[PDB]
Amino acid sequence: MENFQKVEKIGEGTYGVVYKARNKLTGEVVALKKIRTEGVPSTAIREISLLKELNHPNIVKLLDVIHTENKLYLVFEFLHQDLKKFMDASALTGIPLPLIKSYLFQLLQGLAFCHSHRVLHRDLKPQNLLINTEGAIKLADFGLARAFGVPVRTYTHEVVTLWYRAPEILLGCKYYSTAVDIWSLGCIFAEMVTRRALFPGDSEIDQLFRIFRTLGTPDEVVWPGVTSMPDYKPSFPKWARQDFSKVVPPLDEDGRSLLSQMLHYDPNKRISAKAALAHPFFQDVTKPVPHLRL
Ligand SMILES: NS(=O)(=O)c1ccc(/N=N/c2ccc(O)[nH]c2=O)cc1
Repeated sequence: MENFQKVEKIGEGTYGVVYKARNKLTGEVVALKKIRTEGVPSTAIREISLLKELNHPNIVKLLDVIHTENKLYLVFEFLHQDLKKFMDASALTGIPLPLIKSYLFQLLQGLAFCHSHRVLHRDLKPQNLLINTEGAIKLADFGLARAFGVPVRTYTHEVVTLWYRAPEILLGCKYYSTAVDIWSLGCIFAEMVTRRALFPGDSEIDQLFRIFRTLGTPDEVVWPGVTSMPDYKPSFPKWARQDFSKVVPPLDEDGRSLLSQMLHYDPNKRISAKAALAHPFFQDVTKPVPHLRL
């Protein structure tokens, strides 16, 4: 727009490209998501306008939605750093446990909110988690049931990511449950602790097999109905579940317990965001402030 001076290309955020921008009338600094024709989908505009009504301190605010120039512009609250950059910045030192715990707690509060309004994130990954200097972390760039795709990229371009995808999705499930977000958040939790991605797949089958190698090949005893899922194959290799103490060391037993419940195969056994908030891991949760180099 003329209304907005692009300051800096922030990223390429899962539907298009995101810029840091200043409103030349009001002066406010925002995130501007650009989505590039043929009168695009009224049904997206309603699940999008729905995203606008999400109101919670741990969810990045969608300020406005502007449809123009054969484009869709989403105007979002701006934060100065994402979790991926923060994790890279502290990869030698580690993120201190109280801060990891604070971040996990806030994100569970955010998901508990979304999920109680029947909204799923669908695309949770470090790059979609934004932090500020006050110790806050916020869910950003929510994905849509369809929107513009579901493409195999934000667009065009570059690096689509399977790393945080729940196994029921990889196994061809049609209807997502809130559980898929808990799985992604579990993967992110592991990654904050170990400073390495938990399941860094290079393809959809490699992603699935990396999960099987770690958590064991699922069967009817641990996940009733799995062998009838659309993409399940009897020919999957049978990997034994490897011991969980090897997964996220040196995380304490409270942390390992909670992670284990967030990574249950069966989406019905997987812990809910609200039940997670009650886990003994959060007995001593506080709100540290990060040291941010902006
Ligand atoms: N320099 S950095 O990589 O850590 C980084 C990354 C993203 C960023 N802002 N991104 C946003 C994305 C979506 C949104 O609704 N708001 C944002 O601020 C601001 C900074």
